[PDB]
Amino acid sequence: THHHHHHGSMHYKAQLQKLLTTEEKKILARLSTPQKIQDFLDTIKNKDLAEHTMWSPRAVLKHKHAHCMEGAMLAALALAYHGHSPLLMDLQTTDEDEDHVVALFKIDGHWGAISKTNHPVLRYRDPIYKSVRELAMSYFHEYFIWWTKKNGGKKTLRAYSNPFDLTRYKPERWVIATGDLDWLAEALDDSKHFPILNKKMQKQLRPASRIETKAASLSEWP
Amino acid sequence: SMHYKAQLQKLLTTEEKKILARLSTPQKIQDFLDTIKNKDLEHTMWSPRAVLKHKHAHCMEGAMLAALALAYHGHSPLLMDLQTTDEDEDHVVALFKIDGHWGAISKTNHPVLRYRDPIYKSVRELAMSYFHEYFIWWTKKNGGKKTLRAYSNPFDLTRYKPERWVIATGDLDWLAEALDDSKHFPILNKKMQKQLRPASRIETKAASLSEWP
Ligand SMILES: [Zn+2]
Ligand SMILES: [Zn+2]
Repeated sequence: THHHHHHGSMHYKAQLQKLLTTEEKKILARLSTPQKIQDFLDTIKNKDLAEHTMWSPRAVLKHKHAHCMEGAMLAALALAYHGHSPLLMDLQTTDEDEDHVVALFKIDGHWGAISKTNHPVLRYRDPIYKSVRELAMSYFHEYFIWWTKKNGGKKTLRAYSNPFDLTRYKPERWVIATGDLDWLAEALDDSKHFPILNKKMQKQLRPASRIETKAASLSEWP
Repeated sequence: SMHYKAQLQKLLTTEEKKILARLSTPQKIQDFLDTIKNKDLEHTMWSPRAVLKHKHAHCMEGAMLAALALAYHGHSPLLMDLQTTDEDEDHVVALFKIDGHWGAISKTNHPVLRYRDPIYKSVRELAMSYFHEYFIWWTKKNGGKKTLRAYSNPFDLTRYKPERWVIATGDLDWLAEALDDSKHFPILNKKMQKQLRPASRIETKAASLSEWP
């Protein structure tokens, strides 16, 4: 079976079709499973700033380059195109680290996540997680400072957002935007988050090992 | 707990007790296991005594020592089995709790299936934190296949006379077998298994890195 009953929106899909070129739609039509979407993001070059800005799905399809939220927004678009809600989840760190965004999806009542990253951490999640919490917690141990010895190995994840439904915005605002979508990032950051720790628990945390920081440092793209 | 500790003290040498006395937090225990050389197996199943003597351990050997150290400071000596398909080997950790939250001490040579901080609200939640990083990384044949299938209830070693495992000179294969036979909870059904996606090449490369050469 492949169908489009994932509680997205026929009306919403119609609005998307009005905005997209034939080429864009032909691509999105092929990306009919979460797995196919992740496979597609694997062929996109991970970004650098070798401007460096928060591109729309349109820009990403044109230039075949993406950082995490650019990847997740394209994924959410592709999920919506096949009848899922376009859902983002923010993973919120201390100010020592950058947040990471994934695109949530469900298959047979279980949560998965599509993720664009250059490192072997914060990757795709299979639809096997019984709750958003359970999925989010599967990231905690592998979210740490690996790029400097300053707080080397410190675990930096502090909270996860409720699923963030992009349906609330006019699709023009993000799908095909030419501006900076920093307002969208900001709206995500400002949405309901659930803390993972209290102060006591934070004091318990143990740094990741040297082998872990070395492993995390590996790069998919030069 | 106090009674159990007393029984352990009867069995242990002064040197062994001096070591266990130092390992007074789960974090200190993990730090200690980090100084023990990881194995690379003919196969063994050494007691905590043997492990302290030879300073060498595979995963269950590490977890049994951890459980001992936890018990010496009044925690239950709990193991959790992580059970894979036939394509992979199981992994064992020592569970612990601090302020109502589960953590895990783990002995491994690779940057996966590591220590877990006491932040997980249930055994299930902790176990699920291992799923994505349990995969075939050593061959191209089913490269990246995710192999974890079930986790055990906490396995309390209190059910056995401590003589039987703490200081045993025999093979503790019976203990491994008892663990493997205890209540397990499946993570997938057949439908979910069909959804699984292989880990990426970058992930298998990362998993292949070694702490001990
Ligand atoms: Zn479709
Ligand atoms: Zn954020």
